[PDB]
Amino acid sequence: LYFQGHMEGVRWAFSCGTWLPSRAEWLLAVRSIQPEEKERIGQFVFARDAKAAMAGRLMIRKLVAEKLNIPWNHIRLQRTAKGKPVLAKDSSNPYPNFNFNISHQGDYAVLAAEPELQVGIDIMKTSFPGRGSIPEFFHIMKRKFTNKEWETIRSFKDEWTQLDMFYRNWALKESFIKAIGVGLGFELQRLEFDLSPLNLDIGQVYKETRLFLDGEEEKEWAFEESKIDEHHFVAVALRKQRQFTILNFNDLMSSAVPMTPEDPSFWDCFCFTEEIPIRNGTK
Ligand SMILES: [Br-]
Ligand SMILES: [Br-]
Ligand SMILES: [Br-]
Ligand SMILES: [Br-]
Ligand SMILES: [Br-]
Ligand SMILES: [Br-]
Ligand SMILES: [Br-]
Ligand SMILES: [Br-]
Ligand SMILES: [Br-]
Repeated sequence: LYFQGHMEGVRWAFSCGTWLPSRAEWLLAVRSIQPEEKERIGQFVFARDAKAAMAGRLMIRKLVAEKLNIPWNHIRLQRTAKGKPVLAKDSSNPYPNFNFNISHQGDYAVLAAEPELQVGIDIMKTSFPGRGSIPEFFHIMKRKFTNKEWETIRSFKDEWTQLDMFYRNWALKESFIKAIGVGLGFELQRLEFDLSPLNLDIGQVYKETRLFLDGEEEKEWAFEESKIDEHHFVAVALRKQRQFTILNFNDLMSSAVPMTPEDPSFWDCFCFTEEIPIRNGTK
């Protein structure tokens, strides 16, 4: 009809864990986001958490700028009372059902967006418990997975593969929870995932896992599963192609423009994990 591209699904990842901006680059990223968002970033204690939060902010603005063609300096993002980032309804937007979601853990921040399908995303890093054993960890987490889920988790011989499968199952549940907006009080026991296939190759995307909610198959929901590296798993939930693209900082800054003057108090104000011994959690 018009001489115009059409938005498709977006699947982006950014390794904030390996991102080492110069001072100028960090302070420019800080200028390029909304003031109240910069304020949130300033609240973080550790550099790695600020970096991850920043990444998510830049990916969203990049998404909106480049896929909805809203000038960067005109993008108006907001948060639900529950805290979820959303695009202002006052549009410049031909996609009513446009939506996005973001997540971060370990070394990665990730974004999923869709023109029409409702979307949720969660990423998790497999790592050995900060305190206690793996069986002790499964016991703490026991109430959140069903009998069939646990049998599948424990079906493997080594506890690492079990821990890996556990994190996968947990990322699936969070992807759904984040898609529907229910948050913290939602009983995970109500979600039962049938994980297929049992083993995932790094980089590839799988779409065979099914969800049963309150004992009935949710046929209107699909789930895309990707191991982005050997230790990070991403689940994207979708209600009615898909490989993640890893971006760098230049990519995040492609449509960026400063919105606030440079603020040097956003330098030297964060802790770094190199100055502490990593213990009991990851801190
Ligand atoms: Br893209
Ligand atoms: Br922002
Ligand atoms: Br979000
Ligand atoms: Br998250
Ligand atoms: Br969310
Ligand atoms: Br692809
Ligand atoms: Br980078
Ligand atoms: Br300015
Ligand atoms: Br850090």
